[PDB]
Amino acid sequence: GLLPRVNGTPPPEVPLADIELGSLEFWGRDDDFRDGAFATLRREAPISFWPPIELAGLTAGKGHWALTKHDDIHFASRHPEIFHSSPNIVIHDQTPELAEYFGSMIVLDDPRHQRLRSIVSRAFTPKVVARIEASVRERAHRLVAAMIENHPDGQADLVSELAGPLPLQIICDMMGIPEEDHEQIFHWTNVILGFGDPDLTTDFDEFLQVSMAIGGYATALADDRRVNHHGDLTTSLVEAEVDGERLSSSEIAMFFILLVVAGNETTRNAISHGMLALSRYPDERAKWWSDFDGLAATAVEEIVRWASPVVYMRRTLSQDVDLRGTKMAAGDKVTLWYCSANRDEEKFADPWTFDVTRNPNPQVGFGGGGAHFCLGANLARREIRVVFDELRRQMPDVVATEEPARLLSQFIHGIKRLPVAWS
Ligand code: HEM
Ligand SMILES: CC(=O)OC/C=C(\C)CC/C=C(\C)CCC=C(C)C
Ligand SMILES: [N+]
Repeated sequence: GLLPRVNGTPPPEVPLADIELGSLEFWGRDDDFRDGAFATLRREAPISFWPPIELAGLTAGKGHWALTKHDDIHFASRHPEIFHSSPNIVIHDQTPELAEYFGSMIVLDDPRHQRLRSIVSRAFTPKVVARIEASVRERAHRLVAAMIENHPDGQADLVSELAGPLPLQIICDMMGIPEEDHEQIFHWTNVILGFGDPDLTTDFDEFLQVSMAIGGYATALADDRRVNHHGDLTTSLVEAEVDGERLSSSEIAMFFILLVVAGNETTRNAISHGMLALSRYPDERAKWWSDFDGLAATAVEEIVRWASPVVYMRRTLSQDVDLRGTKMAAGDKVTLWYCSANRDEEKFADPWTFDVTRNPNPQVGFGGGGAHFCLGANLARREIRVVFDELRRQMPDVVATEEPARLLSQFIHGIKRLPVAWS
């Protein structure tokens, strides 16, 4: 990066009185402050109740109980009957009438959840998976090679040229989406991901129109595969069946919309954060680059722990709960701070060390476990592995050259711009 930081440096002590999770100012602070704040919560107030971020002039919603300890987050995850994912998994849903439209299975509880997830899982047939794995390698290889051909100067923004496009190109390939439609899908996806960001001034009207357009695209794509079988995920989604239940084109479209967010910005930020850490801790980059295949599993897992691309997921209590002697009421919101669990001193030795050999690594960046456990976790690990493999092969000395431009977000640990250079 630019800022010298010794591997293993703990975050500053942040006094409890200085932590305001309900403050947009809090989420704009650097990671050192945020990590130190969650370190304080874990030690002094591991379960605590916060108001949601108020966007002045817009409805804010009711507050939430922050779970900051790995054990609590794991417990909440493994009890979806108490900690519901319906109505939604963000602190405050700005379009609650569209919660299932954008959320597909992630906003569902059982039995609806298990039915949808089972049928979707069935669609990942060996032939479809093999195509996905080939796509991961091909797209990573192509995007890194193109970075080189597009930048004779040896510098680029990792996010725009690689971390951003790779996950979405992979989702497009698995849905069987023609190369010519990539620009449209990219534009729609970026408007959706960009909505609400201070700098991307997209209005709600454009956001809705884009949201319906990409849904209509996906329904049309699904409908085409009902007549024209192909070896893509879309066809296997239309053909998959569990206990006689099949997916409508509308349900497939909502799952696609989930993927272009949940399968996309997450992996993007894992990659960018992994690049930043491998840049800040060059001994870890040397270790991995010296034994790439042998260390890939622990290196990737450590990148996910380190990045925690999903900062939190929200649950809603169906029943009163008591735990760490803290009474939480039925109907209360609960938030699972993976960013905090992934630094929990009770679970990880040397939590502040980015260690590509880390083992064990019970990181919950894909969630605490249980029913909603990241459907694409293995795909994400593969994308991470392969993209760093292609960087190792084509530009082994690539390094971040500047601190990243951070996404202002409570939900996504986002990097907007990560300058890199290579020789
Ligand atoms: C580094 C990248 C990723 C991270 C950190 C991440 C994280 C997560 C998290 C935290 C959840 C909620 C887990 C829970 O509530 O217990 C989730 C769900 C999900 N993810 Fe991922 N994810 C990533 C990549 C992907 C990819 C590549 C896919 C592509 C298939 C994907 C598909 C999904 C789906 C479909 C769900 C909802 C599963 C359900 O509700 O049952 N994810 N992800
Ligand atoms: C702004 C936007 O993204 O679309 C509207 C979505 C809303 C208002 C709810 C947001 C929740 C999701 C999109 C599920 C995403 C899951 C992961 C990233 C892991
Ligand atoms: N604030």
